[PDB]
Amino acid sequence: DVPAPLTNLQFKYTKIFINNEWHSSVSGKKFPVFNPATEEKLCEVEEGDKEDVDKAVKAARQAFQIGSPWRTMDASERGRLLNKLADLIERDRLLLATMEAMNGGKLFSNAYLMDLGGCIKTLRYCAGWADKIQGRTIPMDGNFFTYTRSEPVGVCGQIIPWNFPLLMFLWKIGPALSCGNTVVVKPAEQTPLTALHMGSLIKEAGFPPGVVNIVPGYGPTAGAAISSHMDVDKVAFTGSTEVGKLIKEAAGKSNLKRVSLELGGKSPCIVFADADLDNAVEFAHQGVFYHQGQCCIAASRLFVEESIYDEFVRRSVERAKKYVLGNPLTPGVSQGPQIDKEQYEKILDLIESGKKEGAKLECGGGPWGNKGYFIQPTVFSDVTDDMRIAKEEIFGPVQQIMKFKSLDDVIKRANNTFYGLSAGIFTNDIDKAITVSSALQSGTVWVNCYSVVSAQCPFGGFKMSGNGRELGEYGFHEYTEVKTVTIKISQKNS
Amino acid sequence: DVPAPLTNLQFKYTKIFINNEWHSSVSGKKFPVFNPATEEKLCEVEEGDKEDVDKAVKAARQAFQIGSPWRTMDASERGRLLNKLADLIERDRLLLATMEAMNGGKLFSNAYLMDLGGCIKTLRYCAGWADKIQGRTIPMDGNFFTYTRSEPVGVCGQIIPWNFPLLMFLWKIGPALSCGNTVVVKPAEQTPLTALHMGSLIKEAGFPPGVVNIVPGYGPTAGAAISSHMDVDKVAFTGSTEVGKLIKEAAGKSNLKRVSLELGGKSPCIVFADADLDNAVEFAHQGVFYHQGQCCIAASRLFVEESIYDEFVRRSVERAKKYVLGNPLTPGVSQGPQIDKEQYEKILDLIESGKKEGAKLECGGGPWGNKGYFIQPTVFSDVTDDMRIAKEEIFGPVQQIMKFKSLDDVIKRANNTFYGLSAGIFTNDIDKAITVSSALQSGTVWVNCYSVVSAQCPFGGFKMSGNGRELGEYGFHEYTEVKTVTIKISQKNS
Amino acid sequence: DVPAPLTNLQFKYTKIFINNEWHSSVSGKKFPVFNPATEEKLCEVEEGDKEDVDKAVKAARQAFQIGSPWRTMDASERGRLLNKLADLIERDRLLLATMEAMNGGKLFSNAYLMDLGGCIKTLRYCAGWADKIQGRTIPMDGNFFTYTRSEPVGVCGQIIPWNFPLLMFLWKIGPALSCGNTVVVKPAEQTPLTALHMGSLIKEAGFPPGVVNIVPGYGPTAGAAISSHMDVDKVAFTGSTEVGKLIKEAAGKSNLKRVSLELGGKSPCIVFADADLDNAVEFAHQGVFYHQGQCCIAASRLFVEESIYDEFVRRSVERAKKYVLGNPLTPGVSQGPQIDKEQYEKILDLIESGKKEGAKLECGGGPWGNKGYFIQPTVFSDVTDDMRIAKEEIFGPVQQIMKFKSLDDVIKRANNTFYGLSAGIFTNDIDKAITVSSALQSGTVWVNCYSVVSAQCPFGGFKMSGNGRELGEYGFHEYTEVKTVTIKISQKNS
Amino acid sequence: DVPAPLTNLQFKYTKIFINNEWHSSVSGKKFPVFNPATEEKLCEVEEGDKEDVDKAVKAARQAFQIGSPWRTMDASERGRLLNKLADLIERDRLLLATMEAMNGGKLFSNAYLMDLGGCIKTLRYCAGWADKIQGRTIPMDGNFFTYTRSEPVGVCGQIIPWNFPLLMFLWKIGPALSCGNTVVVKPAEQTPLTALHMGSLIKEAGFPPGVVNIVPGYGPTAGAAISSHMDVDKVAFTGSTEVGKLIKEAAGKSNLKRVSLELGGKSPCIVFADADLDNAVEFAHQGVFYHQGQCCIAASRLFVEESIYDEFVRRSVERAKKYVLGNPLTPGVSQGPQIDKEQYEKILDLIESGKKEGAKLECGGGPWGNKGYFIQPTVFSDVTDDMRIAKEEIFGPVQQIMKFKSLDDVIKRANNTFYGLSAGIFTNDIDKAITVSSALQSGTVWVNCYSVVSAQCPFGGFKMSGNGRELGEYGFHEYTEVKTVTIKISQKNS
Ligand SMILES: NC(=O)C1CC=CN([C@@H]2O[C@H](COP(=O)(O)OP(=O)(O)OC[C@H]3O[C@@H](n4cnc5c(N)ncnc54)[C@H](O)[C@@H]3O)[C@@H](O)[C@H]2O)C1
Ligand SMILES: [Mg+2]
Ligand SMILES: [Mg+2]
Ligand SMILES: [Mg+2]
Ligand SMILES: [Mg+2]
Repeated sequence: DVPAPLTNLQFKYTKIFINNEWHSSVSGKKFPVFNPATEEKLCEVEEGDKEDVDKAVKAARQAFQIGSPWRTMDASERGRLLNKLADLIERDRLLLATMEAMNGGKLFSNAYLMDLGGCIKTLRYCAGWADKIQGRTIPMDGNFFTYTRSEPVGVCGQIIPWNFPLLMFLWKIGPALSCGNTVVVKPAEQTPLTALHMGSLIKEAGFPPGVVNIVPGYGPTAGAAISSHMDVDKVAFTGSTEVGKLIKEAAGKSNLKRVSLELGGKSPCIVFADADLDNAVEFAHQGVFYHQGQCCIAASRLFVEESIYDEFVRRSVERAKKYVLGNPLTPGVSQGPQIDKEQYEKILDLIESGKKEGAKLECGGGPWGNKGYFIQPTVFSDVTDDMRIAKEEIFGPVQQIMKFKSLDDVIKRANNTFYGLSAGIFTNDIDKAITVSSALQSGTVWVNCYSVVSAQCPFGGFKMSGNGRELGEYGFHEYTEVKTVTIKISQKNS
Repeated sequence: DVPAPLTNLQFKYTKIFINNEWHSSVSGKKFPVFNPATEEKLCEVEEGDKEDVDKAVKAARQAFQIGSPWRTMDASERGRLLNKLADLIERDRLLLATMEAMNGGKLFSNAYLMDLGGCIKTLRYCAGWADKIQGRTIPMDGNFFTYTRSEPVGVCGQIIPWNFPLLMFLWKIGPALSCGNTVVVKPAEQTPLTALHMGSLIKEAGFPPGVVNIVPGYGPTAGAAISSHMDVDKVAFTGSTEVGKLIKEAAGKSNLKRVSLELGGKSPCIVFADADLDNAVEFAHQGVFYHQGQCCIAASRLFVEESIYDEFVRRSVERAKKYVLGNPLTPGVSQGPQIDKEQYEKILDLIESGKKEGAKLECGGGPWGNKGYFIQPTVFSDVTDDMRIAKEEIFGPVQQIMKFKSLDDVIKRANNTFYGLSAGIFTNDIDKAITVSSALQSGTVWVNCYSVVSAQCPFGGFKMSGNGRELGEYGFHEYTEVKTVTIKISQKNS
Repeated sequence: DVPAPLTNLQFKYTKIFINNEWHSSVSGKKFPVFNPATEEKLCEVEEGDKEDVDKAVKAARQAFQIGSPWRTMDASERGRLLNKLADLIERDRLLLATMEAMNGGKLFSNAYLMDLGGCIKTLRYCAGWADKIQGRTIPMDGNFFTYTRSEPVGVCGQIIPWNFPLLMFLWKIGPALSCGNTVVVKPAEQTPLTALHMGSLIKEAGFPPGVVNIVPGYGPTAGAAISSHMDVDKVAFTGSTEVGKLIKEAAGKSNLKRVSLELGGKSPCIVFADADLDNAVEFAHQGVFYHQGQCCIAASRLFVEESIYDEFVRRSVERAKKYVLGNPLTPGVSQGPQIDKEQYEKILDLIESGKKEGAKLECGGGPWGNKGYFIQPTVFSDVTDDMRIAKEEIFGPVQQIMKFKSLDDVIKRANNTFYGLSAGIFTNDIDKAITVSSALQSGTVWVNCYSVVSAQCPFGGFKMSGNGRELGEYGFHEYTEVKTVTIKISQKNS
Repeated sequence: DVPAPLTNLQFKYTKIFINNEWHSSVSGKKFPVFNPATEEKLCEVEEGDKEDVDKAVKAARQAFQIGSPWRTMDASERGRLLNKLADLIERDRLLLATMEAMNGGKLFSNAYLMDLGGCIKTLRYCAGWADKIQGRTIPMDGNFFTYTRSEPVGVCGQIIPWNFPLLMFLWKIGPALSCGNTVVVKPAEQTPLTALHMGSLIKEAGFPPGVVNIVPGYGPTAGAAISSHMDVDKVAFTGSTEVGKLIKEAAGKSNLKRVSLELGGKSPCIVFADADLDNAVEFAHQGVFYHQGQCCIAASRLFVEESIYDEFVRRSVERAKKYVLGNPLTPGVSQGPQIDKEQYEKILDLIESGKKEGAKLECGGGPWGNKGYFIQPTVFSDVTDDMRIAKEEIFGPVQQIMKFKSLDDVIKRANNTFYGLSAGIFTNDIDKAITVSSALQSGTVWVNCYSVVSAQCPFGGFKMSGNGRELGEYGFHEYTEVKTVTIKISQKNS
């Protein structure tokens, strides 16, 4: 069941979280946080900047010192702590989901069922890895005993976006902590509030001070202080390709910190004429429209084989007209607002470009309401590869439908992008399913489905969609630093 | 046995290698290659620059296309080809070792036994991995069949230094090819010649054209074209920390290419009073003086416990006086020249700083001879942490000896550097061996030995000594890109 | 803190557990269960035999059918269930520990702290593996896509002993269930009661009917019905070497079921003259005397280097005189009874053989009290290799101390047994620690400690001490059956 | 190209091979070895029995001692030796293929291309694993450093059949030697000769004496001495299910040696109405008729969906009539003899049972020729589940074709056997491919192909088709024994 959301939320956690204590910003500045459905201020939060980040990094470094409680505790106890944290998220699920919906413009039933469910599941999966991260014993040449230690990397700076604020917060801290790292988290300026609530739960669960620090504030201030910091070992970032470039450059200029990036996409969804059409229409539809289009994996180039194209367009348009826009806390609302004015204007501008460049506007194409950042769900057909709406990540409720005839051509077109996050293929042909998935330059390839993301699966981009993977076995190994130890012995035996 | 070296070598491979053919530079320019022991010109080599790199990257890209011979080939056949390459190195061992000694200022016996032995071993280890790089099947939530592919990354730019030219060439191409990548290699301008001879063996072994391309030339021209190229998927670099910063920055500013770096060090070697002194003196001595000090892992901060410090200094000084400097092809010579004038002047300047800053000059401390870049083997004692010779990588035959009293202090001092490549510990105490090795922020930690490097071990730096690991199981996972494929099914079963 | 135990326990779960329901035996027979400290009857339990086992195996088979709730549920949900079961064990910890102490003759504080703690920890570790058991994707020759599935093996018969009844019950069901198997458990006739209580918790936690079935009763009846059953896929057994032989033969004669055995030992503990003696005395002492000697790993051959032998004997004898025998529920009692009359007589007979064969009786050597199976802690010195007490597993509070002079000789003597479960080495010498541990033919080798067993470590025997490993990563892989699936495709790419 | 076979082979290796020397049998007895196509004696070979096995096991044990050349050798050197062995097989390919064809009744082109090709590939794959078999470092609870060693198991007895004599020899020794074991091999009495030639190549390649020992002779004499030996650590066996039962029983009764078995099959091949029929007919046909039906994986229950059954039968019968029987060295012959009289009579008897039990004889059904054990290729249709030819492994050129209507029923029928080695599915449906392959209780499941076996894949049976897997990563883990070493330390850090 989905309970009724709370209303009249009273805010409590508005400060910078360092060493399990709440701090005012060093400057004393605060910044306002808004509800994108109503444009009203929810509260004000302490504005972290470089001086706040430096305090947080000193805390994280101290907590990582050899002999500290976090370095010496059993790996199994790191697991127990993560599970305790998941129990507290379950206890606080209704508050968190309400908060996430209010601050994120996110449909409440989705926040409650999907986001919060994924948050719990992600932590449970992470908890289970803690005492199963292992090194090796290695049959090296000569009279030596050699082993490796899978150590934590150290102090990990973690910068996250506004589209799945709580889920992304846990995607970052879960694996990092499971592996024994300490962290400095920088939530999006738009969406700090669930992250700050999580500070109280981290303390309550019993994590040692300085293992998680949380610095709300802006990007080129707090975020950039993290990327350039000379005592941050690793930075992990989810957001725009443009900012990912700045982060990698900053890492280079400063201390060569390790870098992982998940960056967004222009993911192709390929529907062959032999596909189950009912299934493909719905998955491709949800695949681009989910959370008002504000998903890195959005199926924002829908390639449909010529013989089924007109029918696929007709059904896709029909499907896009079935939404009720409004406050995402209101029962019956099936589409909320975009996050803020910047994203709103970016989308409208891209919609305008589609009209100007000759795409066929099938429905929507304009704003809705007299408050909040609402945009009518929009479908364009007869989209061609050179159009802005075919090239640029829109991050709004805007679907592009394109035709193809040749298998070789559609693979080429699908791969002809600097992005590489995900892709979908719809076919009943075994050979196409395997060979087309092998040929697509995308990190995750769905076959006869879309948007299926689990904690057990590694997730991340090819090309400019990202560096590294998150979650799964592979993700974890990347919050470790490998040390080889080679001991001379009188005589080795096999 | 070590055969007599060749003399009066006739050079043959002096051109840019692309698509298994030999090309003049686009500009027509050539650059001279010298013998550092004699200062005489060995030959001229085509000067590759940006336009040559662009041809090479186009060739590597074409060779990496889906359906190409290199992509479709059995993994086991990639392994066979690598072993065939090692057989050809075996056949050409005397030529390659002679050429390496002449061009690199490297003691011929060492080039023949160690460098070329390591080249062969590295390739044999790589060849064995080719058909053992596997993905996973994953028991993800819901009715899906999910698996991963460990795909090659793609086109890999590989930039290498002058100290172990051939060995570094094969450390790069071996793992990359084992995993199915295609490569563009940029040898150091000082030492292109053994790499160019390898082009002929790569063609002879039967690698498809475009799988290995080799562009000799300079750093800020050919190297920088690779690091900034918009169609190179990954850059791997071994060299100076200064250039590694440029490489990472260039990767960020361009196409977000994956980056691995191995960058040199200021490696501490810690000798406790309970150590076997005979063993420790020799390992520490070789650990800093090997190849005229031109090793990334040089034991360039030797920390010796107070009660044994004077005796260790005395023994280390005695040991450093047993060298015959000269041409490294000449029987009886046990120390060759530094690679070139830049390095020579850098070393002399650091020696001068030691004298100025109050270190105790125990022996050497000046140049030798009237041709070639020779420096007397030099030992400083009473070295303190703030001295230039205690902080900066010297890369010359210059040993620093420092005293300590406290275990906690020597760990702190050992770790108090931006570097983290390697370290050594000498002790008879089991507890110190394990706990001190855990506490040291170094990628490889040797216990009662030093300089022990084998293809089976991962190798690389903590902190600003590097990103990523090379060789071993962990290294090979670095030349792959993980794809997750998730297929909808009617019902899953365990 | 250790709470006071319960007294006046009222028994509830006395029946055969099949399909989450409680059954009377098919014959109607019951068997008595006793307290070994008092010889009083605790209760009667339904006596399972072949006809009961057949019902249980049919239940387990049905629960394992393709499409069943247990085969289709998410692997992550198997994990959640195991953790829920651990939560219930925590809730019921005082009852279970009291029961275990009363039925097992086991010191209550140990039952509460060690056994029950290990039970919880084992389940938490198992839970975390459930959705991390993965297969492979394999770069096979030719145009094929090949993967493997790590399936459960199926119906697993699990026969367990009386010395750690609850812990062994969870060692068996934890990994089996984590991997997706169904099970038929046969607790020791001496000690069914905690296992039956666990049936109620299994039901309460929500495991589907037939996933765990529990058949109390005797060995050659219920146990042998399991080992010979034509529809049991795998049998796992912990107990005597003699019975392990019967189980493996039965598996051969019947349906070739998979077999794993942990079988007991005659584990050597080697103390070199360079060891920390205080540490070695206590670990070797606890290593043989723990739980009245009733541990598979008992350090029942203590080899002490000649120069420290007399002192080690003196201190070991002194240590063995510090026990208070009695009811293991009574505060202050530090040694409980042996499990039953058979074991009691076996021990006394072996003690008698040590006296007859010329070992030096240092202390104990006889029974104590006028009810319950109590034996004075006994130390023999001047033990030689041919003596019964040096060869045969005693499984009582009887320590054998033996001298050695030569390193080569002591390794030979240590290895000169058909057993191979565990061993200990006490030394301050790094080289001995590594090389002696490599040379000993034992499954687990402790260095400067003994009896250290964790869920993260694989555990089992060399030679006649066992087949396979339990727990750790390696243990789990053995509750799986590997299926290779190879699909023809038009063209493979790397 | 296939060269002409040799004729008039002169035999040289006819003795028992122990410690790299050739021994007469202890008894002095010899046994004759025949050509099954001509019934003529090729040569006589020393008849090994229990006393010969005992000499061989003593040699293998000595070679496995700590400090021996085989135990102390670098793992990478074991790999080099294996590759050298494969080089010698390459050199001796024509001799070995000719000898295999003559002794084994095997088509010469197949022996030269397939058997010998597979022999070489297997060894090359094995050689690559040698220095990549690794243990773990484990983050166990408490202040300990814990690691594991993946040790060899020890002395491995290896008993092999007559159908793929050389290939099975190398399937056994390759993985065992790669992992560092020593072996005692017992070739089938029908086919010792290629194995004895391998002894000469093992010595030539440079394997230390006692690492491979080879004892020709009979089963209940030499084989049973191995299975019951008190100093063989592991037995690996390929052959009849009946003998595998004896082997497992003997292991239980003696020393609890580890056991792996591959035992033959009654493998179902399921053709759905939506399959590519041309493809399915040929794969199913080869899948049962290959090597005169003498393959463990024979597709000996062909289930064809009702609507296509008559056409499939017609096409299968047409296909079975295209053979020329005769001497397998003769160009143009496409079917050779069965191995010996026992097999010949067993096949004829099963053919007779098919006729008696009402199966429809479509073609063949009787003997051919006046010398050698030839049977006409035989096809039965309208075969039902209860018939002897539907249940028992025939191991002759006899194809059974059965109809089905329901998916659920054909899975149930396919699984309704004690066997479980392999299966095939032919369909164009993605869902059926994945779900039906998940549901089939078979070790290898082929989709749209059959008989595809590669060194990179694990291979073995479910149920009474086997215990354990051979080859692939999983197989190699089967020739190791895991040791856990746990060292006390002052304080652990992550
Ligand atoms: N590929 C496959 O799986 C198959 C291959 C061959 C037949 N397969 C099946 O088995 C049947 C009989 O063939 P046989 O020839 O009798 O096999 P055996 O199993 O006897 O012979 C196999 C090996 O075991 C040795 N041996 C025999 N008796 C022994 C004993 N008591 N202790 C120890 N060892 C004994 C024997 O010397 C030979 O070395 C065939 O019709 C096939 O159905 C399947
Ligand atoms: Mg921005
Ligand atoms: Mg430079
Ligand atoms: Mg018994
Ligand atoms: Mg037989």
